Amino acid sequence: GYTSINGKHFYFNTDGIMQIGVFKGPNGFEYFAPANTDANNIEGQAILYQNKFLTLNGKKYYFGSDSKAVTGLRTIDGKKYYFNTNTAVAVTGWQTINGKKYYFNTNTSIASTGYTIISGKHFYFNTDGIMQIGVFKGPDGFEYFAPANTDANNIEGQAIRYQNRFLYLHDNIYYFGNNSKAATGWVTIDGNRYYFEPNTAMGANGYKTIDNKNFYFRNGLPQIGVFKGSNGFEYFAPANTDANNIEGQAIRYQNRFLHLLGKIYYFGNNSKAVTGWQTINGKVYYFMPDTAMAAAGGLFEIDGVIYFFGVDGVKAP
Repeated sequence: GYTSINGKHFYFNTDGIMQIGVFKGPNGFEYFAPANTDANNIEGQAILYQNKFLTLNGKKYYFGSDSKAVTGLRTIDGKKYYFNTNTAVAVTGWQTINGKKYYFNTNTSIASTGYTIISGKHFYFNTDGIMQIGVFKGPDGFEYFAPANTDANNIEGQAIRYQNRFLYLHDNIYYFGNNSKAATGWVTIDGNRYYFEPNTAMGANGYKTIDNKNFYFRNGLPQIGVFKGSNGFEYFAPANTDANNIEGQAIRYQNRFLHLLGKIYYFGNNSKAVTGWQTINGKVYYFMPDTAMAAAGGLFEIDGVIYFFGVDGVKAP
């Protein structure tokens, strides 16, 4: 093979016959440049191919900074290239590399990415080209790209007909319609108005504001209780409670109590629930920092010292 004899570059095949072109070595594939090419080089010698682009009667490859034959998955000038990593020809198509199933276009040798329809089956890939298991956006909506053998069992990475049922994956919550596609926005599913991230079908969790109105969701659904906000603790009430709001819609609620489901709170003028020791009506209350829920029903340890409260939360001294 790459056997230098008398200060040259002698390459021989399996039976040992001279070779002409670009052949493999301890450094890599090098061009046996004719005479002359660089610094008066001999015939069939390899020396310098510094930072250019090579072609050999059909095959091609890109060269990098170190003058040596660079190979692998690349992204030069915003352009991705993948020429045979350890050979002169080309390797594309599915390639399970270290657990990750990458795919490479058989035409342009570029790591196909995003919602791509391969062989009549549309998979999904991130910007790194890695196979992204999960629920991602398509021209027709969000398709669940499930593991191997699922719905009328399939292959790992192929969307499946996932109809009229919720997806838990895992903390993430979704819901698919009849069209097998995920739901987005405000969706009454079995009587219950949900809301799904238009950007990721993610059933919304946490504090939210939509069309000038605040809601505190959890698992797609707006929640009913006193939860924290951008301005502190607000009451996210049922529909109709005040100014005919909708369920779990924060509401103006100033200077007054509310008994909500075996918990109790105080709201002030601003319409936020209070926190820490507080004397209302000449009755001492302590409402938890992180809950606003009054301490009641009994013994509570507060700042290292324990207090007994009544069912109504008033500290019995």
